[PDB]
Amino acid sequence: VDPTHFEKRFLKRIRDLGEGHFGKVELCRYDPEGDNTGEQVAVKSLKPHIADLKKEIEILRNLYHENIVKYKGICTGIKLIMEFLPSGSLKEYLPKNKNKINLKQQLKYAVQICKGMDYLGSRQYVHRDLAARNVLVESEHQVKIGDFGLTKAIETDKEYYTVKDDRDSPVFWYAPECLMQSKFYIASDVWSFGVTLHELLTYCDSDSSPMALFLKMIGPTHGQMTVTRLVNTLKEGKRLPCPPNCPDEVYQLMRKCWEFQPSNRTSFQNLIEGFEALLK
Ligand SMILES: COc1cc2[nH]ncc2cc1-c1[nH]ncc1NC(=O)c1cnn2cccnc12
Repeated sequence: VDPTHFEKRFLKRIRDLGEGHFGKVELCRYDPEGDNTGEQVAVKSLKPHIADLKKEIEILRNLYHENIVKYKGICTGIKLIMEFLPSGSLKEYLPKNKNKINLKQQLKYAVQICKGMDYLGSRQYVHRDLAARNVLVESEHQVKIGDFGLTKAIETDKEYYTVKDDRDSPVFWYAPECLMQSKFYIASDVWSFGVTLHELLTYCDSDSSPMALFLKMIGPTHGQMTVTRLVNTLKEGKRLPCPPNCPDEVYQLMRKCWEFQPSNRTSFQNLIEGFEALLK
């Protein structure tokens, strides 16, 4: 018996956790005894991309970090089995838990996301989808990167992966090089982290989301010209505003994520040092 091979007949669906465009995550109980005593697991499957899910499974199987969701196995068509984190995504958790989470805890979550991302970068991978909706809450003290659906390998001595299909792109979290040439560097993930940090600091408020704020900056009636207008505004040096009640020193670290050139752009190691200095 392979402990990473889950039989479909014992995988009992409890409820949906969330869904994207092509995939969904469900809470299941892996119950081989048939008495509802088995382990609860999160199960990722595609909506009725198969090649892309198989590649994602192999990436997650080889990632081992305290701030990266734990791979548990597969159910072979294929389903990805992972550990279940009851508090859900940061996007759902933060609006309901503002009383429990203060600035100090937000900065500790920030460090933890940087550590998981720095580990991913060390394994030569680029995430391409770093947003609060992809960060999971293990407890009020810990977060983990919880999805690798768009993750791609960066070639040795190369700075980037060349994206062919831009159709599932979160453009309001994307660096200018991603928008203009679909060039994905580890530096492009640092840009997206800065956007995720803005979300975390606003408690993932929908009205102050990166999409809502950029649309107010560029105008919301540009239709197919929207990304072009977003590129123009970023070239002008305009950036997302400072979250209410966010100290200028934290906003300054955020601004360093948004240096136009993917060179004036810092590393995750550099950001960790910044946040730790603010925590002491
Ligand atoms: C990262 O969250 C998601 C990832 C996705 N991919 N496709 C759909 C999709 C949906 C979610 C999602 N949207 N709202 C909550 C969640 N996820 C969880 O509650 C969850 C708990 N443990 N767990 C383990 C692995 C992945 N997800 C989880």
